Amino acid sequence: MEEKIKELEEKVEELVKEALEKKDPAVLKKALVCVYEMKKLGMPNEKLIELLKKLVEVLKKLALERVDPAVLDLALVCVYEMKELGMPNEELIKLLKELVEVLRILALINVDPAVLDKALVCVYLMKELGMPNEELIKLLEELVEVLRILALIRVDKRVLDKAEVCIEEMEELGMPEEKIKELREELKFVREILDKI
Amino acid sequence: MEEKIKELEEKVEELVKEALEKKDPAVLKKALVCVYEMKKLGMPNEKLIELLKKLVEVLKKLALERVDPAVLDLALVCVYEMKELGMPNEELIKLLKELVEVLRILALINVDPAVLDKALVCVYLMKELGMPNEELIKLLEELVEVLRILALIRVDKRVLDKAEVCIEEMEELGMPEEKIKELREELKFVREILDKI
Amino acid sequence: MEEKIKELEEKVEELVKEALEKKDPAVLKKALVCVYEMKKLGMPNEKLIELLKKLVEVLKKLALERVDPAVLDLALVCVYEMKELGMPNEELIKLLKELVEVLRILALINVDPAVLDKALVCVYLMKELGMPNEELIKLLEELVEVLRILALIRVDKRVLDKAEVCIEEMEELGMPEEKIKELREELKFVREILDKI
Amino acid sequence: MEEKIKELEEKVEELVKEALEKKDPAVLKKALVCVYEMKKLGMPNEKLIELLKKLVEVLKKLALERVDPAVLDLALVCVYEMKELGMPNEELIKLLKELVEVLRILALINVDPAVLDKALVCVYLMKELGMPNEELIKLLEELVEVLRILALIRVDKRVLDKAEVCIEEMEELGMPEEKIKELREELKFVREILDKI
Amino acid sequence: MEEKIKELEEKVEELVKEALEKKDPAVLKKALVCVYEMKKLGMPNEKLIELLKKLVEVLKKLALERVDPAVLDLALVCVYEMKELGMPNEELIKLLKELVEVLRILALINVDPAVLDKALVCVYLMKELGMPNEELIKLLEELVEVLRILALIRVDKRVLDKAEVCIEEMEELGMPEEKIKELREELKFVREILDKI
Amino acid sequence: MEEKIKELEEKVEELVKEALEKKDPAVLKKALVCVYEMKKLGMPNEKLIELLKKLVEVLKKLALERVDPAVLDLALVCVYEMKELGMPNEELIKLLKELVEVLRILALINVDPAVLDKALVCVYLMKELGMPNEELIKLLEELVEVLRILALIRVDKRVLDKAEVCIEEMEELGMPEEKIKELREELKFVREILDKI
Repeated sequence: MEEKIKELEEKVEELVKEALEKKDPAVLKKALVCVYEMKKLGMPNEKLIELLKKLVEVLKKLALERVDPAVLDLALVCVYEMKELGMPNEELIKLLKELVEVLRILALINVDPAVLDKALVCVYLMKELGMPNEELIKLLEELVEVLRILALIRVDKRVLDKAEVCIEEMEELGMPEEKIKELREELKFVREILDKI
Repeated sequence: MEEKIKELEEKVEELVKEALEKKDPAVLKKALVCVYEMKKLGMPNEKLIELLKKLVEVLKKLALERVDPAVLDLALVCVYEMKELGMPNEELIKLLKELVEVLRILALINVDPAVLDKALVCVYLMKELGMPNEELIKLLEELVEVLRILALIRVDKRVLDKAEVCIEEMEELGMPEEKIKELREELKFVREILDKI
Repeated sequence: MEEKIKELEEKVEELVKEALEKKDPAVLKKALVCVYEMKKLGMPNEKLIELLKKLVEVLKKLALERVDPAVLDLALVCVYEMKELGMPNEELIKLLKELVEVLRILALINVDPAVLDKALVCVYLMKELGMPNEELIKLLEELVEVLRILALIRVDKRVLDKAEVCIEEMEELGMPEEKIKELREELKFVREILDKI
Repeated sequence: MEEKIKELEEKVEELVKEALEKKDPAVLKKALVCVYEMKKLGMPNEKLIELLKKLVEVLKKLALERVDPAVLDLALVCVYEMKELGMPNEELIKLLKELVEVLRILALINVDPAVLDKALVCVYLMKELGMPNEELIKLLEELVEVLRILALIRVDKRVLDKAEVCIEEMEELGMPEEKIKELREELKFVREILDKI
Repeated sequence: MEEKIKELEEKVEELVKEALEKKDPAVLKKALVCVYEMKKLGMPNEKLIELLKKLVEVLKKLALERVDPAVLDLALVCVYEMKELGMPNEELIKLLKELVEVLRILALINVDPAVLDKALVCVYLMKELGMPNEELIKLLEELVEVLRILALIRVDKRVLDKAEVCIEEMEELGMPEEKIKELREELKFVREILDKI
Repeated sequence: MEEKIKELEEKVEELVKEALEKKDPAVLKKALVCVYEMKKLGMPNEKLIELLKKLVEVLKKLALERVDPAVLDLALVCVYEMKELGMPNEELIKLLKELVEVLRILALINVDPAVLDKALVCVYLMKELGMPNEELIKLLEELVEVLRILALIRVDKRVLDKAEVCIEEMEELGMPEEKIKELREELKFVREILDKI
């Protein structure tokens, strides 16, 4: 067995090197096939976690350097693979904070609200795993920001309701109602412009 | 007769050797046409079964080494051809276990729930052919898992209802009610997340 | 006159030789135009029937060596041309029995139920022309087989209703009710699986 | 003036020779643009009629030698241009018989019922201009045949209703009622088949 | 500043000479951008009207020498630009007569009614700018002609109602009622044929 | 830190230099990624505002020299980046006047009503930032003009309703009614033309 495992690590290594030059996730799909083969053979769970890291920490670069959200969907399923292998909860929370930030930047520059839905499900996953409350308030305020901006750049009334649901999450978590009211006013102001269109 | 049969075997052989380098099921389609011609020519039923194994096995490799679902549809047909030629029930249950265990990995890595329906069809086929109750529950737990994951990776409420249906098949198959309620609570949690959207 | 007739036979045979190498029906479409021109010139009706055979018996080979079913639509039209020219009803039934077989192999290998409707139309045309009942039972049984298999590969409830209609044709031919009940049981079993989906 | 007129005739000639080698109506669209300039320059109306004839009698060759219907739409336009220029009624009736007599063979070989509507329009145009009554009935019987054949090759009930309306034109034009009942029986037979589908 | 002004005239010249040989309007879009820059630089209004004439009198020639309608949309815009800069009403009416004629020819040679709406808009614009009722009637009779022809060639009931509205404009402009009755009879004859569809 | 900041400034400016020659926004998207990296590295706010200016003042020239509107969407995002980053309100009003003054040309030369919505939201942003009444009213008259022109160049009722809403913004913001009544009469004339269609 261990010969194949080393050869599959070599495939993952060769494919990382090639993928960074080709800028395409298909090269890393082959690498995940090899990761799942190593898992099927049986391998140290920590080595499988670090192999998964050695892909997540390359998928970000690929997703940025060729602006594309779909590359991150493959990354997200590998986060649940590290969950199932027993990566520590603090490390999951670290990784998820980090991936939320590449969604946040990519959703802005590509001008697309649908990509933010990944961020919302990741924020609820960190609510499940127990990230500190002020840090949820931060990512919800931030994602309310990118929803607000995209609702102005592209005309669609629905985008503001998602932000209002995220305001109710900050209300449910507890925050000074002065901030809540400020945010509400901004969203209803943007609605009063989209009402015209 | 026998010369055409041998020349059709030689065609299957060379088409297989081409297909693995070419990476396309279009090559294997002509090989399967030639398998049907050898059926019409009355080649021995066991030889057809073995040639069909020596296409199912190549379809698995092709489907993995360039990821899409469609290649497997030929394998699903060829399983019923082996049923009809009289391959033993134990060998059908073997290949159906094995092929479900390629649907599962490809559904994850390509991020698509639609392929999972074929796995459910194959589960009910192994129910028809008499797989043991625990082993049916095992694939139903697994496919409930890949449904749960794709219901988180993309927003669509319907995916969880198919999972709920499959939990009720494990209930029909006598799974412990404590495990049923654990699984249910997870799916209702994912529905409460999708209710936001 | 006869110079144009020979030149059209030359066009037909040289385009046949070309088409087999190029693998496309568009080469034969020009030959079929040249066949209609030979009809317009009053070429003997038997010579025209034989020229139509010399296309039908090449259309099937093209339609196997590449898998697309649209090539057969010319064959179907040319069967009615031989009907109009007065080819014997027994020989129509022979050509139709032959053509119905290529429809089966493309339905299966292309994994597509929509082509089978053409087989149902041809079964009813042999009902019109007077095939012996037990041979309709064969084709009807076998076609409900391909319908049953594609209802498992491709998930759509409607396919089984065509199969029920074709069981009612076997019941209209008076086939023993033991077979009807077996076929029905297998179909409501497949419906009960598709009811899940 | 006459220099431009002759250079436009030369353009028509050069474009006709080019079109027949290139096999594309866009070369002839250019020639018709030039004919419309020659028409605005007020050259002899009979020369314009013969120039339009020398495009109609090349559009048909193009439309056969590669099969698509849209080439004929130019021809049908130029028929009304020749009507307006005052071409004798028997030439219109002759050319329109000829175009009906290309719509048939192209509608058959492309297996497309939708083109036949242009034929029915040209039938009613020859009803306006007058034709010997049995010749309308011949073209209506023929088009009722291509409608019947395409109602078998394409599964769609609607095609038989157009044919029924056309039978009622043969009824209005007074072919004997036994022949009408033969046509009707054949069409309700095809409807009883398409009722299954 | 005058250096940029003459350089923008030279850019118009260069891009015109390129466009007219290359045959694509995208080259003239840049020349118009340079015209709008010269307007912003306060180039004299009559020079700008002549520069605009020196593009309209090339858009038409491009739009004939390869046949598509969209090239004329620029010209329709630039006419209102010339209106704003103070082109004489007689120059507008002349030029709009000229452009309406290229819509009329292009609507025949390419089998499409949708372009004729732009001609109807220009008719109402010359109604606003004060063309005589008799000349409006001339264009309305012509556009009723091309509507009638396309209604027959490429069957759709709806096209004919626009022509009825345009007959009511000739009635409003004042036309001898026997002519209105002739046109109505021809148009209802065309509807009675479009009932056979 | 400062080495990465200088390298990111160099990576911006060298992509900008080639973006102008290549003529595509995908080059500048990578430069804007590197701008967000320089904010992440804490480069001083006034240098980041300068870089955002340097980028916007190249986005416009690209969006003119190739005529498509989507390039401006980045510019709108970077304007809100400068808002948040703390560029003074009067020079936001300057940049927003300047950017509206490319939409107003690009909407005409590549005929499209839909882009004007991006201008209307920027007008209401300059309302929020407090540009003077008569300067908004000028842009609203101008955009009511481009809405008027496109409502004539292509048929759609809705374009006039946006313009009516915008005229009522001028009534709210304060302008005498003779302008309102003139504008209304013109828009009602365009509705009366579109009522024909």
